[PDB]
Formats: sequence, structure tokens, C-alpha cells
Amino acid sequence: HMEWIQSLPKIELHAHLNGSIRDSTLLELARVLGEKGVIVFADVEHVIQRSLVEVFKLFDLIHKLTTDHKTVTRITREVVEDFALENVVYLELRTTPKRSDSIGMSKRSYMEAVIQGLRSVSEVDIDFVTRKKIYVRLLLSIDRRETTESAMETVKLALEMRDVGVVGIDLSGNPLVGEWSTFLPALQYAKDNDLHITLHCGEVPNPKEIQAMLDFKPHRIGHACFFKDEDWTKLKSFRIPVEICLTSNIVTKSISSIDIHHFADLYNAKHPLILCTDDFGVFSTSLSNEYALAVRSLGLSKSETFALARAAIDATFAEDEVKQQLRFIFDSASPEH
Ligand SMILES: [Zn+2]
Repeated sequence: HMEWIQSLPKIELHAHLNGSIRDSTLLELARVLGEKGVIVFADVEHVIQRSLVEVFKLFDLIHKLTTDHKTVTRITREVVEDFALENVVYLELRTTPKRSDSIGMSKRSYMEAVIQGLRSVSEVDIDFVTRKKIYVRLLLSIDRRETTESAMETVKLALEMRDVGVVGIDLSGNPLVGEWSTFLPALQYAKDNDLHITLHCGEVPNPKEIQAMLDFKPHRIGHACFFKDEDWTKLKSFRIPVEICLTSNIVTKSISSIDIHHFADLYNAKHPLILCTDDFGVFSTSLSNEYALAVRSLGLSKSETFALARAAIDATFAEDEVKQQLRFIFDSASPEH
């Protein structure tokens, strides 16, 4: 089945730039950073080569790697190549635009380096503007430690970059930091300007925040691990698709086992869900492997797996012509199975 799942056309809707870095690139850039004294490489080297402690370690180091434009451009290209190689036909790539007055980096310039990364792709054909071919669109993430003001800078930037494929805004970062009330006004501005919205939601128990995010009616949410019954009821009546990150939830212990993961309940209740990687480099997985885990856990046929993969199209933030092309790609690949 794994060869079949790897050839299946897939849609990735929750993948972070910083977390999708290939390990070889991580090793190389880490070594050059330590060779500059910016860090000691022995502390990172063996992990770079599993546990919760360790994945937090990698997140740490990666923040330090992504401080120069060249690196942002490179990892953007490599991430698009890797996803395309496993037959993702549509990718919404999210990242947090990052400021560093020192390196001359603004959020705008960081994002420009991302666009340069998309233009530099050569191993696959790419559509991002309006041999494998991959459609790429961008989500700008607001980090939970930002202020309302900073969040608004991210939203304004996203609106200016709609011509190069920015389709929406995300809220992410440590779910124990910050207050919804800080980010609601910026996200409302985004939504009122017809950007699409996805929210990391319910990653920790937080009943009031979960209800406020649901009441906002974003266009998608990520995870939903600690929803209560009234949360599920509101989610299902509002019909908000859930980005399901199986390995991520398991490794971080937001969900105790795949056998109780709510993605099964959502699937059987005919609620829209999309299997996503979250950070495939950091979590040592891939979209094909996430599909493998889900197919095994639910006991899906090839037919049900294909219908599930195809159903993600109407949850994308892409323009209608892109979605019609995706419907064509899936119609056209169903013959295989
Ligand atoms: Zn995430």
C-alpha cells in the first residue's frame, strides 16, 4: 500500500516552513553556524541525526538558522521540492515572517526571500503566482507572543502579497502564551479584507479560548485536541474543516493514542478533515506516512482513501480556477485507483 499511497495526489494544508527542513540541510547550516561561533555544534549534532525534549531542541536551533534571507530562500525551495516529490499537488505553506533590525531583515524582506525561494524551484514545475507539478500558496502566521500591532503588520503584508500567492493568515506558536483578545482584532481585519483564516486551536485545555476561536468562525482550524463536547457540537454545526496532524499530536502528547484520536469520530460524522504533516522534518514523517497511519487506523480502502484525499480541495484557500484544476488532477489520476 505504501507505494500506492506515495503515488496518490495529496493536498497539504498545515506545514510550517521552519519545521519541514531536511536533516542534511539542518546539519550543514548548523555546522556553518557553529564554525562561526554562533553556537556549539556538538549539542545539536546528535539530535539532528525523536523525543519531545529533542524536538523542542530542534525548534530552538532552527529559530537561529532562519535569520538570513539566503537561508529562507533555500529552505523554501527545498520544502517545495520534497513535498512535490511525494506527489503533493497543492501545498499551503505557512510561516512566521520574522524581524531582525540587525541583519536588515523586515517581515517584508523575509517574505520576499520566500518568494525568491519559490522562483528558484527547478526540479519540479510550480504554480504560485495567480516532471511533477505543484501549486503553492502561502499562509502568513502570527505568533502568539506578538502584539496586536505586530500582528497587523503581518496582515497588511499579506494583503500586499496577494499577487504572489498569499491566500490567508494563521495563528500559531506556544498555545500557553498570549491572549485571544490580542489577536482577534488583527484576524478580524484580515477576514474583513477577504483573506482566509486558519487557527491553531485547542492544543491545550483552554475552554474559553476554544469557544472564542470557534465564535470567530475561521475558515479552518488546526488540531482541536482538547475540545469538549460543546466545542465539538459548535464545530460540527459551523462546518469548519480540521487540519489533523496525527504524528505531531502523538509525539507532543496532545492526544494519547491514534486509537482515540478524534479524526476517526470526525470521519464517521462526515465532518471535513485534512491530514497534514505540521513539521515533517522535526517529526520524521511525510504526508504519505500520515496517510499510511490514518488508513491503517481506520481500515480504509483505496477508494475511501482517494475520496478522502480529494475532499481536501474544497478546504483549500485557493481561487476557484485552481480548485477546478485540482478536481481535474484527481479525476485524471483516479484510473490508477
Ligand atoms: Zn502547527
